[PDB]
Formats: sequence, structure tokens, C-alpha cells
Amino acid sequence: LENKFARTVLGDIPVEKLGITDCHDHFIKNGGPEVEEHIDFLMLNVDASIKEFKEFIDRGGSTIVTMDPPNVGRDVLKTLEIANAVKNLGGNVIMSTGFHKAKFYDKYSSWLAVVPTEEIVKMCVAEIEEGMDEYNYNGPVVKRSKAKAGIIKAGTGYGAIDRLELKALEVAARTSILTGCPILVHTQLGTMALEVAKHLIGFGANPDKIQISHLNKNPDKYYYEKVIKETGVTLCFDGPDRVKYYPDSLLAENIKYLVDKGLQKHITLSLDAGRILYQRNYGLTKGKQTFGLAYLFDRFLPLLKQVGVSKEAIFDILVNNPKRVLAFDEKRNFDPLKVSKEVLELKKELNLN
Repeated sequence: LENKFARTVLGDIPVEKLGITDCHDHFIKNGGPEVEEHIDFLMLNVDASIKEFKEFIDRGGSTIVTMDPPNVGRDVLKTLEIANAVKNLGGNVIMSTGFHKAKFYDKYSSWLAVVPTEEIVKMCVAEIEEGMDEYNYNGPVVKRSKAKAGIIKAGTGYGAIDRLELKALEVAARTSILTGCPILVHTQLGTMALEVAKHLIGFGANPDKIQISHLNKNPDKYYYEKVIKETGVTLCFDGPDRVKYYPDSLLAENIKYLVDKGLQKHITLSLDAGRILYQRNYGLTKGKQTFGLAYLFDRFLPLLKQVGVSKEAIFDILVNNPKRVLAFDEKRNFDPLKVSKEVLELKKELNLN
């Protein structure tokens, strides 16, 4: 037997326990830069989150990966309350270390800008292998939870990879290489996905460990296919019930295209419900009827069957693919001399060395 594990906030589990997995979601977003953009990004209700998680499990789901990097909204303590409330129902929660896109960090004075890459990797490795900081790397005082992170995030901005984002991708790659952890990268409007994949692989990261999210905001089925085929990474889509970007139908038809091209093993799904009105129970706390996690099962997955995606492809998308991409690799040494020439050259051009 393979005997691979994933790292949840409650401990390492066999990847076979992951079950149906929402690969990019949120429950608690406790302040941070996002809240500056809009009050709706503030999400602080443990009871509402647990109720929403229970509706997810009620429909057949088991695992949620809450992708909040330490400095952008993450709350270890509250998320651990949620995890503990569902564990005996088969619920699992994986949390993240790492960084969001550069726009969320002060480019002059943030620790991302200023602290040498190597010291940052040590802090990310520590969240994966010792415990996440309950103060979320907000400052010089650290108080580690017994809960560990099970994945590392990075993010890129619109139509461009910033020099600090390339630095954060190097952090993600190195941490992943050293700990075996998986990586998920947020792209802005689904831009630069091909390049994000190329650079992470150029640093030495294993493409089987890599998800790139938000491609649904660049609804280009040819590009999706190009990314999967040239790099081997996995695309994590959100998009259901985000009509202000694109209708559900477009994502379903693009997925159907990829499945028809034989690429069903390279697709994961998520709701990325990272605003307060994007969950049903939260919506209720604001006096509103809204959709949340149940909608994946009640509405989106049936639309997928309707446009011609098989139940077997869906089983890969919800179960087999997460079981592959969230599994820890064996630990490796990081060798800076094996970094690809294309990456080294780009670091030089971006004044990163």
C-alpha cells in the first residue's frame, strides 16, 4: 500500500481519509489587508462556519482546505474550534502557511520585502513541521499552536509576476522541497498561470504537488489545456455562483472540454467563499438568503453532469485528484545550484539576487 499522508490541523491522516475535498475555501478571515478593500471580507463567526461545514458534510463532503496565509486573514484558534466541532463527523481541515500576492504586503517594509529568503523559508517550514503561530506571524512575538499547516500558499497579481511574488514562489518551492508539503498558488484573474507553474518547477518543486487556483476568471479552455499539458500541474477552479465574473455554464463547459481532452486528473474544485455573503449561514447573519457550500452539490455538480461530465470524472475531480495533490512527498534537500537557468535569469532581471 502507498501509505501517503496529508497534514490536517488535527494531525496527519492517510490521504484516503480526505474524501470529497473543497481545495480552496474560507471560514474565518480575521482582519488583514483584504478587509481594507471591503468590509465583506471580514468573517468572524465560528457558529455560522460550523453550521456551513455541517451542510457540506451532510451533502457528502469531508475535507476543506482553508487557504489563508498567516498575514492575510488567518485565525488558527477559531479555525481549530471549527475543526474540532466536525472531526467526529469525518470533517477535516487543512490550513496554509506562506503568502498572498504582493499587493497585500508593504513593498518597502514588510517581512516579505526585507527578510532574507532563507530566514522566511525557515519560518514557513516551522509552521509545517512545528506548529502554526497563533499570532500569525504578525509581529516579533511567536506562540506556536500544536496544529501544523499542511500546504503553502503563494499569489501573483494581474498580468504580471512581481519581484516579491517571485520571491514568495521561491519560498513556496523551497518549503515544499524541504517538508514534502503541497503548494497552491492564487493567480489574479487567472493570469500568469503557465509561468507560475514553470518557475515553481524551475526551482525544483514537484508538479504533482502544485495547484494553481482562479483560472476560472480567465475562461480560456485552450490555455487551461496548455497549462496542464506543458507542466503537469493541477488547476483548482472556483467560480460557481460568481455571476459578476462569469456564469456557471461557462466553467462547466470549459471543464467538459478538458475532460474530453483526457485531463480530468488535473482538475480540482472549490467554492472560495471568502466574502460574508458567499456562505448560506453567514448570509443569514446579515439578514439575507444566499448560497454557500451546499450549492456545489445541489446546483453545480448537477450542471456538470448536464453538460456531459461523467460521474467517474467527477469522482476524480472531488476525490482522487485531491488525494494526489495534497499528499506529502518525501523530504528532499534544496540545492540552489539546480534552479533552472530561466529562473536564475529572471531573478537577476528582477534584482532578486
